[PDB]
Amino acid sequence: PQITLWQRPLVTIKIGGQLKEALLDTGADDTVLEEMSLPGRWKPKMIGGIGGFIKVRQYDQIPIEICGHKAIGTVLVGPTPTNVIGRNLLTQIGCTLNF
Amino acid sequence: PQITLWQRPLVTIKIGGQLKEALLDTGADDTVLEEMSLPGRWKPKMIGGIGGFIKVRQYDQIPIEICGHKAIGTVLVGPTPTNVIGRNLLTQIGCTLNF
Ligand SMILES: COC(=O)N[C@H](C(=O)NN(CCC[C@@]1(O)Cc2ccc(cc2)C/C=C\CNC(=O)[C@H](C(C)C)NC1=O)Cc1ccc(-c2cccnc2)cc1)C(C)(C)C
Ligand SMILES: [Cl-]
Ligand SMILES: [Cl-]
Ligand SMILES: [Cl-]
Repeated sequence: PQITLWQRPLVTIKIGGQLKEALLDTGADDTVLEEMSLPGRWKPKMIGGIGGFIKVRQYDQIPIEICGHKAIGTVLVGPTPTNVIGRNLLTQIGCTLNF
Repeated sequence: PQITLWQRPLVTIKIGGQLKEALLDTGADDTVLEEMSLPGRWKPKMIGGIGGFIKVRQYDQIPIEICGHKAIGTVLVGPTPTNVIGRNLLTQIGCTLNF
């Protein structure tokens, strides 16, 4: 698709068999989702946003569909204000910025 | 141009007679820059991101140039860790997400 930016670029993702809404965020290195359960072991990460830092749980090699496009990669889980899809997954689904 | 997302999408902006580097951020409602002077009226605003909120000054009808594309819009100024170009200006230079 081609997504214009007059509204928030909110898309449906699927992760762990569940649908969620998330924001396609080219300003984010990483993908960070609201509290949820994921399988396997997690590692610590501290990520910084415009308001400061939060601690998150890092899960690797997680399957996630984004607008129907299949990706498998790192998903952080923590107290984010919204679900954000960052460049780590945007690159997997072939996203670019164009003007 | 077509801008890849392997790296952070940083560009040069011209604003208030100054050249600055900033991040093209499809996930950001607003454009927010580190402390700088701008002409004209302003009013305070709280904006939120990962980590919570910061207080910024809101300047309206500010001319900006982004990759040689001229636009005008609201620019927020305050203690953001990094300069962000948000959707309010990305629309004006015809920026889209494509995959
Ligand atoms: C490499 O770090 C990151 O990639 N951080 C990212 C990040 O915060 N990146 N930002 C871009 C802004 C992200 C976000 O779009 C993320 C976001 C957050 C909330 C919402 C949408 C999108 C919805 C709620 C309110 C609307 N808020 C916003 O639209 C704000 C804008 C006002 C700025 N939008 C955002 O904050 C830019 C950013 C980059 C680095 C830092 C940073 C650097 C050094 C020390 N501390 C922080 C801070 C901000 C993460 C999402 C992974 C935390
Ligand atoms: Cl990844
Ligand atoms: Cl505006
Ligand atoms: Cl348009």
